[PDB]
Amino acid sequence: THPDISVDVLVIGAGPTGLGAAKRLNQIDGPSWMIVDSNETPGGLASTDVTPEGFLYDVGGHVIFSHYKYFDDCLDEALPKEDDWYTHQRISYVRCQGQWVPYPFQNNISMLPKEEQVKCIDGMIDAALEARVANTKPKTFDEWIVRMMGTGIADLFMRPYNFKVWAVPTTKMQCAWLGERVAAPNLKAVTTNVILGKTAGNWGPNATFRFPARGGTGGIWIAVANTLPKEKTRFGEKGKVTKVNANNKTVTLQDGTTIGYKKLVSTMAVDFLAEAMNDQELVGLTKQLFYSSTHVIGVGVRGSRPERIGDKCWLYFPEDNCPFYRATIFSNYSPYNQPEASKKLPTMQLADGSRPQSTEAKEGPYWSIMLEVSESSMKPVNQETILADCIQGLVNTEMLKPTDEIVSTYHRRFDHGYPTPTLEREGALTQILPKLQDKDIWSRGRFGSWRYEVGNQDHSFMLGVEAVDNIVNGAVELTLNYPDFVNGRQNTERRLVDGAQVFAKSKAQ
Amino acid sequence: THPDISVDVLVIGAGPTGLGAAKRLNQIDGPSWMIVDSNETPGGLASTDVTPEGFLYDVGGHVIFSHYKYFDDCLDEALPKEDDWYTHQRISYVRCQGQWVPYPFQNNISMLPKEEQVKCIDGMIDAALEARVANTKPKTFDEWIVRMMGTGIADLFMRPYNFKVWAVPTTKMQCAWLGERVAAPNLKAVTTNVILGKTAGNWGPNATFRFPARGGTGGIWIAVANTLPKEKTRFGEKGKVTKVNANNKTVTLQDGTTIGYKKLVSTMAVDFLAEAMNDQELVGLTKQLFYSSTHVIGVGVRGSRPERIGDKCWLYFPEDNCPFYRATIFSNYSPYNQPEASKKLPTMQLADGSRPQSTEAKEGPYWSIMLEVSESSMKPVNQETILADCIQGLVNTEMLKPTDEIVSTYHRRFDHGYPTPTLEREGALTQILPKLQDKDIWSRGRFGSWRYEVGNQDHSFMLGVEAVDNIVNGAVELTLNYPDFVNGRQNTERRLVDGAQVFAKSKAQ
Amino acid sequence: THPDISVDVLVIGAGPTGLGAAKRLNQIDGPSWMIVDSNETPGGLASTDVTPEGFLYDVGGHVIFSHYKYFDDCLDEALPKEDDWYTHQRISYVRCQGQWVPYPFQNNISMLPKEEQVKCIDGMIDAALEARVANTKPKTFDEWIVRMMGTGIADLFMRPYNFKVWAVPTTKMQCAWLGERVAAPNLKAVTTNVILGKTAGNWGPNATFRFPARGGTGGIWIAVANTLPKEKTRFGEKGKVTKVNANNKTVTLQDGTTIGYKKLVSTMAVDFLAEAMNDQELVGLTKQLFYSSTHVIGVGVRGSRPERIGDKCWLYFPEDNCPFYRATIFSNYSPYNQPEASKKLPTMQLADGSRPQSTEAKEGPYWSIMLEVSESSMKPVNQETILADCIQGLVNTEMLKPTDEIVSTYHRRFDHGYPTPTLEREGALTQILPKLQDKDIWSRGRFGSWRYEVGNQDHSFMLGVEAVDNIVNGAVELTLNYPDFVNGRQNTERRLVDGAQVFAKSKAQ
Amino acid sequence: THPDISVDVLVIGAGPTGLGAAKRLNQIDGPSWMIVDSNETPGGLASTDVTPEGFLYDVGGHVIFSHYKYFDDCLDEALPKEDDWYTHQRISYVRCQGQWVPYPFQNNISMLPKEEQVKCIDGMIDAALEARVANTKPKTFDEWIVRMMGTGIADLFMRPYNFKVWAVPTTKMQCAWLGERVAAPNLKAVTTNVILGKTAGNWGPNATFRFPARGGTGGIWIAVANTLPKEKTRFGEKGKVTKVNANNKTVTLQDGTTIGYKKLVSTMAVDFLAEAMNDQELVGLTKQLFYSSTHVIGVGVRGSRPERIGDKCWLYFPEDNCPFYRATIFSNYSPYNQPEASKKLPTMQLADGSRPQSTEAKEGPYWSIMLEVSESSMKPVNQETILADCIQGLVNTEMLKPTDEIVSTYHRRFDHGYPTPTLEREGALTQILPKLQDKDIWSRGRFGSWRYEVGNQDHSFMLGVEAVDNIVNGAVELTLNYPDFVNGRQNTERRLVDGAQVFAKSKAQ
Ligand SMILES: [Cl-]
Ligand SMILES: [Cl-]
Ligand SMILES: [Cl-]
Ligand SMILES: [Cl-]
Repeated sequence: THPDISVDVLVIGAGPTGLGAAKRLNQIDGPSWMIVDSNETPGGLASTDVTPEGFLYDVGGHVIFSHYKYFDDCLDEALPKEDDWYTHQRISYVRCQGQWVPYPFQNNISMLPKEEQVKCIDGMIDAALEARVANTKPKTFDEWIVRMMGTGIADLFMRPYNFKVWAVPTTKMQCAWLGERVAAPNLKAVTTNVILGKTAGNWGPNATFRFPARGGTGGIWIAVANTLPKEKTRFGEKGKVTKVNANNKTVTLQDGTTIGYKKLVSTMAVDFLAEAMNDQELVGLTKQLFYSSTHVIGVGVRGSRPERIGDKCWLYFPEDNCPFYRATIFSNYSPYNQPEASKKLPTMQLADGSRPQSTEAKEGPYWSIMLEVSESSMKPVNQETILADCIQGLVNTEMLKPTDEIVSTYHRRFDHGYPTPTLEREGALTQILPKLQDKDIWSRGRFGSWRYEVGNQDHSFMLGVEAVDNIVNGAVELTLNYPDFVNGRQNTERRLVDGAQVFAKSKAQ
Repeated sequence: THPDISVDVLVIGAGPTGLGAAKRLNQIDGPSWMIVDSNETPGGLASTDVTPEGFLYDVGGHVIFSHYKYFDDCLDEALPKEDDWYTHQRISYVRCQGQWVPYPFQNNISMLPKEEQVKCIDGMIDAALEARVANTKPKTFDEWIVRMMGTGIADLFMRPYNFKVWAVPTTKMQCAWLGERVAAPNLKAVTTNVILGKTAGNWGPNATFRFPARGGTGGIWIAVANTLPKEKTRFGEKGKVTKVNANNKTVTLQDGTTIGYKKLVSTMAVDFLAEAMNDQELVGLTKQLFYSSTHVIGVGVRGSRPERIGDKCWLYFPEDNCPFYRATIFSNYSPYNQPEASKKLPTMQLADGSRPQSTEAKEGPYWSIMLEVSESSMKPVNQETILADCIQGLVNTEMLKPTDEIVSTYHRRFDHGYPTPTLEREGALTQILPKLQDKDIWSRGRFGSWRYEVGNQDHSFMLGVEAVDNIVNGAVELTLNYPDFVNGRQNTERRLVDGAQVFAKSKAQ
Repeated sequence: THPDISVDVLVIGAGPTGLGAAKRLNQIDGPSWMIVDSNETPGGLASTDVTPEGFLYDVGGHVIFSHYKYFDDCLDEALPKEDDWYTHQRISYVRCQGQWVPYPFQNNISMLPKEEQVKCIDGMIDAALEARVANTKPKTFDEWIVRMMGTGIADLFMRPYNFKVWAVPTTKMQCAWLGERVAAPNLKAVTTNVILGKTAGNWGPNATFRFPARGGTGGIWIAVANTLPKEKTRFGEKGKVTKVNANNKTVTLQDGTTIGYKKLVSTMAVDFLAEAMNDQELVGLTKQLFYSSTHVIGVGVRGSRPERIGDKCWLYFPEDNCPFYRATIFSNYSPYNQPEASKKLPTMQLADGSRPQSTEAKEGPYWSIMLEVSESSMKPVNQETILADCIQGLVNTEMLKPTDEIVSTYHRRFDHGYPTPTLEREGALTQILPKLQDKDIWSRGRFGSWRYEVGNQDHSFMLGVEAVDNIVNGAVELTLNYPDFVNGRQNTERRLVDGAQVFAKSKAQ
Repeated sequence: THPDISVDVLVIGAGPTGLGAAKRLNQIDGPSWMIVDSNETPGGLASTDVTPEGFLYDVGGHVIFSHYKYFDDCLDEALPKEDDWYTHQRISYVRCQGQWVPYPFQNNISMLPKEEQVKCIDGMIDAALEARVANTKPKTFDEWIVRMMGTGIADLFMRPYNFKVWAVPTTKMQCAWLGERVAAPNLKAVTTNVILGKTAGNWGPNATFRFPARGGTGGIWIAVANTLPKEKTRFGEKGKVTKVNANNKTVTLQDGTTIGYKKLVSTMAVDFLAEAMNDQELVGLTKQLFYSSTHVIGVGVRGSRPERIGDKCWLYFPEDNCPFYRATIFSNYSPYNQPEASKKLPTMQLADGSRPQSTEAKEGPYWSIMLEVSESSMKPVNQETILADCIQGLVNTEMLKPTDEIVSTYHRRFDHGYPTPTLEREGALTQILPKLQDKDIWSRGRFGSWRYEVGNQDHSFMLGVEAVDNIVNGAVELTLNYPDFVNGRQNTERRLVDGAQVFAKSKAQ
């Protein structure tokens, strides 16, 4: 008894990873393939939401910066017109003691009060002298910090902030992931800037970036999926996978439709995957992994963009006068993230939480803020108060004046938000992934392969591409196994049009 | 006016590199392609010669050990029968003061005289204490040695030997190439073995290897080429390339035949390539590169294999009592490298270089030795005395008794022998290679891309494979740009039968 | 009501320290003075005992080596004849696994079995690499060892031996005292000797020494005291101090005699001193100090000196096959330490502990051995079995053959044997000593000032001298406060005849 | 034929050293003794001069701070009245780029311009990282500096200043003398003060000091000598030593008087001593020593003490806009160093070097400045222009306004000023001193024993004391042989009234 549908390569999930697989499969045009997703709209965590008032809110204000030329080719193909994109310079600060400290914090001590300046440069002189002599290697995130930064910067910013975002103490996670995330402060450069009162905030791959004019990031993946053959897609309740039988290589959908495959590329959360396989063993293994939930909070406000805010992009909040670890001036990314000035909206409340003087609709214009709050078994949150708490914090930090008029509110909780790089991670992955591989299953993605080091949109897209390239042309999966390798180079070899296609075209003629 | 022949991808040279290109082109079966070589017999430097007496002699006694599963697949395909191959354990020693010191030398100080033992462990204690504190990096080969080994091992073996083989002083070459060539001695392990009088010679990828039963290594590449479509090859005076016009992408052969190409894979020496292009600039660049010539000397001798020699494979000779830097007991690799016992041969001379007592042709059996002597502008040799000199050295080292009967002699000089890893190398390559790339020319191979780190047979084969995989499927050329990456891992992803081929068969059916 | 006797400077105790005080007082001939001791025979711990059979036994076989020229002057004065002294070369070994390892142990690894050789040179390479980089300081004896020697030499000899002698673990004592006691092994020198199989045993101030012909060391201090004016001494039950009243500066003897003083030099144990003062506070302070008791065991044996023993002086026994930590071939120091060959003595028992064949007395000659066994609250001993145990150990170590005839036995327990350099020591001394100083009381000596670093006979003698020189001419007490200073130099300034005397005798005439 | 005079101990020179010898000789009252000097007024380099206008000028503005309680006793005895002494807090600065940098310079980088601040903290971070790893020792003064300070502070202040004072480059002197002279900057403390803009100038034994009310320092040694028995002194042309016959221990004075001695204490310059002995050998040895001459310049000026100067004591001048290396506000030490306000004096010239408008005698009050200029064969000076040059420099540094009225000028050149701690010094001393010792000659003092480390007034006094204490009571000469020992402790043992005298007094009664 055959299955209803049979293909060479089946792709579960239409996030950036699944779509990466589809794109290369479609470019190659060899093996038969199909892609499914439980949602009518492709995009996954990189999709966009909208309030009844007309305010767009991503899942933490995503920003596009690419390590791969192939990733660029697909974006250019889906959104080829100049006015589809905005190019921005990164403006980021850290809130510490009534001060905006330029990112990255550890490179701009010259912007702290004199007292803290002293405590930071002292712990940093200590660390520099020991690091001159050490020959072992840091084993925890906390160790890495102390050795690279000093106990001063650690107690002032690093320790408190990272718990506020990762939802676990720095002592409980590894330090092999931060190659391109955490800057390592140079003693000379930092004290030279303290003496001269200068800043240095060009560090990182974030320095410059771009953002889609309309639809947010979610609009990118809708455009990208539109380049695929409709008949090879299956999005919605009709494409929801509820069972995976690795032994006879068949998938069962929600409606009972069965699909047979030779190779499986699964981009759903690995822990859900194991559950869908009824594989008691893999379940016991996945439960050894750790993740944190993400609360996204959106606030629409009336008025021209205050100068107290200016051209700021995103901001970190280590202190405990607010529940969120970051805030984004979303309205700065594109004028289409919020209604036009001519649209009339009523005031729901003032920043201080009281009612408005007038229950009528008035003109704008408007600007928008979005916040993020982390949660775990080590850091619970109260959903029915988190929204109000976030607004209070906006006042306590002077983001909003108590009299500022709030026009729109937004709150959503994403269960799987961050793949936590705990100490136990690699212990579980080096078992889980190979075991799945032996069943011809390539589990890839942010929660497919569970590796933050390489868990951005471009990374995920390429995890899908390379998985397919591995199944078809026997390419090595560099992104999955060698983060530091891909992240440290310009990946310019693989293109949306390779020689294989050019030589096929010149043949057909 | 069109060219006589036109193909998508043209491959110049049928050495291991050229044949690697052909093999993957043929496996993919997409773009049109052709391969040419100036010699009727494919194999290049990995080919075999024969004396009128029936003695086989490689080009320095080559040995097969593979980093790539794909390389294995092709070898298994060409020589699929068990009795086509012999598997050997590496037996190698170094001649120092009437002693056979187990390879690698620096790990077996426990086998030197007491006096030298002391001078070696002293310089090695010094180096170990400084290396505990250094934070810079060695810039020359000589520095690397002193830092990793000590001044004792350097003056006793490293310095004198390396000049004897590389044909230039250690102070004039870099140290980025030796990752898998030069062992780094551990202080504890070495002194622990000096106290206990033990050996340690398992180090390196040479430990175990295999060798073809018939035809030497040259037989492998003849078998491999036989798997290609004859009509797509052109070997002999008819396939010799005498002109390359990069501007209009045409090659001109010896007979005047012209070939047009879209992509060019050239495996000939890069300096000859530049000359064939009449590109004055590239010529001036190539001349900045450095290489050494190789003299191969073969000696056939009568008698059962002496016990003074036993199951020895190859031997290094640092001292100055002989001109050669290495010697191979070729007759140990396969019984088919020399005549059978029943064959009758006359004696040409005795080891001491005097006439034999009998000129009459007698039976055997026989064994065989081959030697290597390096040459450069920094180390000239006398061709008309080198043969005699080599034999004398065989006596001075007690390899041959002065009365041993010599049945066959062999001598040949290969101009391009070693690609010298000088200090100036990367300065020239980072210009030459990219400039050729801009003309759609992939120059690859031992003297195609000129990188010893990755200049073995398997390496070369894969430089050709990956070049093609780059032109067609946009794969990254890992071997060419990341020697330490490929050399440190098991490259098991790329096979002779990939999914693209598996799927295409199940589709035809 | 005046005291029966009144002097400027009173000296309690006629040990080497007390006698040092007396000697300088007598040389200066200024202030009035008197010296008392509870024993008819002066000498203290440096006195000698005798068995009814005619065997001399010191208190652990003392050996004379001087840091001070002044100490030499007094010895030359008391024993001026060439034949009063024997000069010896130090012959010392350590018993480890059926081997005699030349002193010092850590400098002669070349004399251990091959297996232990490896374990010792490994821990020593580790230590040498860390010591290259450390910048802190060792805080315990155990730390000092590990850092200077390695964990190999520590577990094999250092740790077990030191507990066997000090009667407390190495982890519970400081490391400021070992400057001239514990050798610091040089990595180069030690491995150079392991390769060549050489020894190095010239280290220390013990290398060469002398020993008195008659009476043992006790004979020296009897001769020295004989140079003092009899009327200023008071030795015996008549000189025993039973009460010290610091407030009104009076001492009360056993017979009720009272002595008044201006300055007091007390050489008795500081803890007994505090008790004699009825000073509740000082008592509580002294009890914070730590000491170990010493068991001295003497064995006289018949026969010419075996060659298994030869010219050996003293030997250390780290292993647990015997209770003693050291043994001395006392009969080697002087022919007068035991009876002459012509003396007839009966056999008491054989080494194996069995009855003798005959009771009748027979000639000699004889040789002698003395042993030392430590005791503390951390290491109890059984007095009524220790003698037998010691003999058994002499058999287990092959010092005596089970059939060797024992002629004389000796056993005595000295309560205050070693001033233990615990971690708490300096904490108590820096309080006790100054508090006594404020009452014009100079407490000096092995148990007077309780500092092993400077607790040899010459040290003690000079503690007395310098105390008097401090009271009279305001000299600094270098020996008491700066052990490393005096021990590292040739103290040649102070003589038995200073300019004062030579200038006063040229005055009279 | 006997000498005219005979004593046990003869002391040549009545400087602080000679007088120290006399004082202890007189206190002991044993051996006979006598002290001679070529000058009617005792004091040596520690004496005071006076201008016809009534201005006192020392030999570089001397300042009293004591390491020895014995030194205090003698000063208290000679000047026992409270109002004989003034107690001062040290106020010292360094002139660098129109800035007064608090002493010590290296500890107050926080007071330099921003540009120099950076160059100093950079070289200091380098040095701190290397010093973390070094295990050798600095061999030259220059090395010591670079290692302890950095190349920044070295080029800015250390190198140029030290040549200006020592009269030789820093590369030509040793670094064993600076223990209590040159501060070693702590990286943390210095950057902590740069961030906070604080100062730290409590370092050194100079922090607090005292100064005699009248007569300058010269008044101290006149008072001290007045405590000696006149008949045992011989000061003036009658006490000038012109010949020393070590062989028959006799000294010949200027008038022909001969003195016989048993022990000789010579405080004159060791090179002059050798000359007076006619000892060709010692002469050749002394000439291997190095010294620099000192020019003292005194300037008296009219007016109330400007505020531009305030309570400043002494100031260093590294820059090249003036010839002097230091300046002292002598009028701040005591109101008796210059005339009273009521005294009338004519103006000799204005600071700018031009005539005054008035050849007229007017009132005061007045203040005083004295300068020091070094000279050697490596740094010549022009005597007939140095006075003018010094005044010009006072203007260029803004010490004096060009219009300031000069009332008194003073200039004198002292040939032997500084005992240069060259590299060759200890090579010569370890020969010269012992050779003299073998002739019963204690050569002590600034130029007697030639050791700057211990060349202050208190040091010199004690060199004399200890020399006598050595000759008489056999005390060790700690000061002469162990600078770091005496300088690092409180020498409280030796008093002007020792027990020998207390006991001798209670006996006479
Ligand atoms: Cl690949
Ligand atoms: Cl074969
Ligand atoms: Cl690739
Ligand atoms: Cl002394």
